[PDB]
Amino acid sequence: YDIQAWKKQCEELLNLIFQCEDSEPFRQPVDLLEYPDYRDIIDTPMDFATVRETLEAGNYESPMELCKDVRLIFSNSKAYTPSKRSRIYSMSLRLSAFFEEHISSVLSDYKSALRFHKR
Ligand SMILES: O=C(NCC1CC1)N1CCN(C(=O)c2ccc(Cl)o2)CC1
Repeated sequence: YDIQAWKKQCEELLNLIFQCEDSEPFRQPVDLLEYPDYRDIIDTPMDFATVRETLEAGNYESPMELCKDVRLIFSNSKAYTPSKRSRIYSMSLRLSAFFEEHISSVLSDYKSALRFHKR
């Protein structure tokens, strides 16, 4: 019922994500010189360095907000991909599975702690 515990849990999950080779395309903002049409398709860029910086700045109130931004990383990859078989997209799907497997307890524990707080 620790309603702050999510933040360090998300820090250590981001650490694992940064160690994963599948995160390499997503660690920093998509390079617009490499992908000159990126902003014609993607309205809101997102990447794991921006998520970590937002967390570390104290600019997430909840792990749901962090989860929305991480899911945006993956939806951007799916929207930008020219193929469901593309390499960088395929890395997104594995990393998404890894993230969802790990974030589920963080969300559950936070929402439980907050329900207890408001009981
Ligand atoms: O340039 C990138 N990464 C920046 C480096 C500094 C970390 N991109 C990753 C996100 N992108 C996609 O999700 C995608 C899907 C299919 C294809 Cl191809 O690209 C665009 C390419």
